[PDB]
Amino acid sequence: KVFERCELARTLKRLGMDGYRGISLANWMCLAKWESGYNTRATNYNAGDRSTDYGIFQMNSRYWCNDGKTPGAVNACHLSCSALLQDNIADAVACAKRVVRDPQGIRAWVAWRNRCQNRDVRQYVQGCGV
Repeated sequence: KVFERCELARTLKRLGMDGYRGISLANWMCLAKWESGYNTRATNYNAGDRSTDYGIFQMNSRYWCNDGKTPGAVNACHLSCSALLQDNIADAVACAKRVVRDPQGIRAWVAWRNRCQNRDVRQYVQGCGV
């Protein structure tokens, strides 16, 4: 499913993401935008290390979910990577919460550093009623 901006914003707020571990909703929106374009079925194979990024937040199979074919991988979210390709984003959100419970926080995603950090991210939630 490809979410429309405000639809996703309202969905994330309902799932308790606003302010989760100090991360504002606008930051989560900026992250989803740059990671997948708000697309839940987005996947990207990293030929250099044989891992794959899955879903709306593009979580890596080496650490967050199990896909079986990734060498020396762990599954911190205790989920099959297939769970991160559903139209319903409940599992992906539960896993995102887990990622930020680590010390790096939102910085765990390099795209957040490049496209969201120290920027005016208000545009991502403007007019959405959140």
